[PDB]
Amino acid sequence: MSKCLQQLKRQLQHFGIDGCSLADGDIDYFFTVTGIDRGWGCGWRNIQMLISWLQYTNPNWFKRNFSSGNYEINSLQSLLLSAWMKGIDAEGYAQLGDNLHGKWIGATEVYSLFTGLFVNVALVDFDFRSEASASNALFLYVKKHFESSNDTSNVSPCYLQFQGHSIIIIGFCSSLETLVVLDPDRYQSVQKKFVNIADFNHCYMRKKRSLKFSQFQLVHFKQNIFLNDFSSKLEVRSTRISDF
Ligand code: NA
Repeated sequence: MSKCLQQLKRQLQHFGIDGCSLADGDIDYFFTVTGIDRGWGCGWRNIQMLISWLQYTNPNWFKRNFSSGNYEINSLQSLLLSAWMKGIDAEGYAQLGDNLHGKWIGATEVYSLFTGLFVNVALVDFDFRSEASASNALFLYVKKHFESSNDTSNVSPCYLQFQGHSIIIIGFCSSLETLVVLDPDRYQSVQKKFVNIADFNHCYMRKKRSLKFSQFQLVHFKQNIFLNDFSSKLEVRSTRISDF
């Protein structure tokens, strides 16, 4: 689904869901297919969505990195290996020699790949004893991330990781205190007409009670989106938010 922020804004207005702040620019939706890349493709599909956001917001960066406009998963395997070979992620050598096809990837690989593309990546680690506290801190940070009063084009989507699954956060809904998300493992519940608000919510909204995890990893791009060199970003350094 191409340019899915324009249509999603219309659906939010149609269902009367107020208080939504979404990422700037636009984004394409990428999804896994059951019996093909379902169960390991989610992280790769989420990287594809983040690439599409960069594509809409800086075409020059996109032309420079994807000369044929091709960022299929095979292109991403080259970029991930390239980042490891350039010294990004101190522990990246531990995955040299693996098959990159079929490989589950996480926030560290998301950081490594985009850092190798000279993208300025922020990584936030939510690590709590209390499950309620973890979602409280996460939801507040994400809510503040998407809040913007001035006309900007640098509010990026977020990659959210929990328990091996990952999704893209494209906004926050303050009337419901829910994440607005693009989940690559829920293609079956998108490719049809939404008539009831309940089906829309199950697809695009994540309440705190739907994310009963005590650990989250969050990746997004910074206000200064692009780097001149990643020599200072070789080590994966996250900011840790915790109650212990
Ligand atoms: Na803005």
